[PDB]
Amino acid sequence: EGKTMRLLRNKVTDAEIAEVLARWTGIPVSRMMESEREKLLRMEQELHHRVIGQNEAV
Amino acid sequence: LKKYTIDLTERAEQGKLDPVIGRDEEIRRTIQVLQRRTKNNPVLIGEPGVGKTAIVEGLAQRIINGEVPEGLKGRRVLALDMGALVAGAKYRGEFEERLKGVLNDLAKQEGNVILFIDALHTMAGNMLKPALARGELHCVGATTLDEYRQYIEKDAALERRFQKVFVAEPSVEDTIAILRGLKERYELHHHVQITDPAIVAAATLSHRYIADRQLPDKAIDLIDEAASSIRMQIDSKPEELDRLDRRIIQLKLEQQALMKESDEASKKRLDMLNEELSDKERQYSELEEEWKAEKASLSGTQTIKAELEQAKIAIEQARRVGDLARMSELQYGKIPELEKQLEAATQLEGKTMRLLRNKVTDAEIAEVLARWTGIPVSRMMESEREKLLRMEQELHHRVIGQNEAVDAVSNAIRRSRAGLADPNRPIGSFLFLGPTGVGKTELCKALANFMFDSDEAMVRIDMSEFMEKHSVSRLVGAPPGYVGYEEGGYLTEAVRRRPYSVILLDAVEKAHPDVFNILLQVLDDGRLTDGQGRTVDFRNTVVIMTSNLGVRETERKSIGLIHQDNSTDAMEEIKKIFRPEFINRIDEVVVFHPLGEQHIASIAQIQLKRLYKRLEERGYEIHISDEALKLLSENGYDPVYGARPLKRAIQQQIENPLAQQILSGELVPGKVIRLEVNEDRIVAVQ
Repeated sequence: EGKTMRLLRNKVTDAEIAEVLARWTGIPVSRMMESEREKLLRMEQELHHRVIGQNEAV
Repeated sequence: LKKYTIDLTERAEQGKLDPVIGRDEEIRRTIQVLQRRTKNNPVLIGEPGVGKTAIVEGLAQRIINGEVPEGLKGRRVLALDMGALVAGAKYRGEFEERLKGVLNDLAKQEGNVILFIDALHTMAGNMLKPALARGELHCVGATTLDEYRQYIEKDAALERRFQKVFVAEPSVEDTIAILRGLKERYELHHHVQITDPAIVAAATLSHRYIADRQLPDKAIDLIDEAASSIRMQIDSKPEELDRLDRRIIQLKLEQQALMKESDEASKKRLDMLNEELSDKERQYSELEEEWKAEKASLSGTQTIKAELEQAKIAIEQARRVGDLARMSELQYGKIPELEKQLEAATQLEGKTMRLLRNKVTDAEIAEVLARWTGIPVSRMMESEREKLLRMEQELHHRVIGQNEAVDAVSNAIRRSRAGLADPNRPIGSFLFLGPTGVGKTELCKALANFMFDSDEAMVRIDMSEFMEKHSVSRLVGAPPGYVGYEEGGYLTEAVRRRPYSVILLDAVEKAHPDVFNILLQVLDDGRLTDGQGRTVDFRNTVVIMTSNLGVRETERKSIGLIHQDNSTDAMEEIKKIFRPEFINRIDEVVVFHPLGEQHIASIAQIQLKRLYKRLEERGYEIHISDEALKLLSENGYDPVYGARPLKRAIQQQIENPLAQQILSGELVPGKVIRLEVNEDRIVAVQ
């Protein structure tokens, strides 16, 4: 199974456990795989869409 | 009378009774109450566990030992058995058939029978009244304090009849006497022995610590559970026996692995395995032979235990019924022979018993108790004076800094626990000056963890906390008899976990002089009459009182300069603002200071120890320089609060950029980080 099991992996990891818990509690699961810094570096402007200005507040 | 009532002449005559010890006051009060012409149904205020049924067993030892007075002799006392009265009831209503038949024959008996109701509070209620009120019978009762208070006072003829007797739980040496009087049944029933300091330490320490359970009840739990532990583990085979048993069963299975062979010349090596098998079988046979030798000592002492209890029961029944030749026959004759070879049997266990230990000492009590409670046994092996003189060492294990606080506060605690103040005071009469966040809560956790054994033990009071005059009514909750029996007092919660407390009475000077008088009643008398009026013992409470008067000059006078200067010129302000009575109350004046330069570096690296472990789990190791942590320090050193924007400037100045640099991909894990030295904004470099 180390050689010919290309598609399926029968052994388990901790990332599956964190994904089942993330589907449970309703926390966003996409903090790791989805690009977090691409929207987190523009949190200022995403707030500027409705709360514009206030540089020290953000 | 017969089929559903039982004469206590033959129950006390049969001797179903445990031995009793010196129960004078309650039994003589029972006599004089039972000689009243009416209300001669005495009710004993108490709970079982003081031995009220055993006090009745001892009044039956004063009937059957003849020690009752002229009033209560000749009376033929028959006990009701409701557990016998349930017999013969199939269709609905035959228990009260046989119960009112008991009212028939105890109605015709007309005073001959005193009744004893085992568990009086079984005895319904409208139908127990007319027979006693006409006078058709004669009884005695017993019940719980709270059950009694909800029992007599309301109804007219019920408080006419049922009667109060003070029966209580004894002091130290009397429970010691009860365990001495019961080590007959303990030793001669439990295959154990009992010495005197086990009884004294049991009744004494059980008297002192647990104010919950009963005496000698919890000592009966100790002798009963632990004595059966000694009997049970004596029944077990010793330790070298089953060490060798595991080794011989592994060696026999390996010999079976050696006998089944395919290649002969490689697998016929097992000769040395066979001679080692023979040697270990010889040693195991000799050790289990020693176990049977101790079982031979226990065989002879077992049958002489049986004939021993038969012999002292024989001499006591010889005292009772009175055969002439049998009394002197046993007195000079059979029983001192069994005393002498009883001593030879104690030497038989004194020379045969090597592996198994027949005698019970305090160490097996420390086994059963050390697996009862779970508090560390070293804390009982600690004394007070040793953890007073060696307090600086373990205070310098966890907490860094505060030298004159540990030494001078340690002088106040050595004086306080030594008794060098007024013993009508609380424990620590302190006065602390300094800012917040330098370790006051950490000092409460450290002292709480050392002498109080908890990382959970502190409640703190700033004077703006103050839950009000109504709030003492809030911790009593509803008055008793209203809604809220589900919770009642949260006193039960915050005092469920901590009966003591370490309290951080912040800003004592900024409070009102009424808090100089309420807190004067705190420092004096070792107890405070609170806002409700009752008072609770502060003598088991360290009254740590902190303050924030002189912040800036204390934040300066920390490095290089002596700190007695800051203490004494602080007392130049304390003498003006206080009365000299408060200066008389506290022993010394301690002022906390923000730490020195290398110790500020210790503060910042300890606040970064969370980053060392949070990151060493994820795979990052910082080796932060003193200069990057120094830019954390002097970019954190705002003279407003002290070290409180220092965490704000560490986590905000580096760690939010370090979360952007670690979480963006600039810092690759598995590599050692050194927080380097660039421009004043700090950027981590791989």
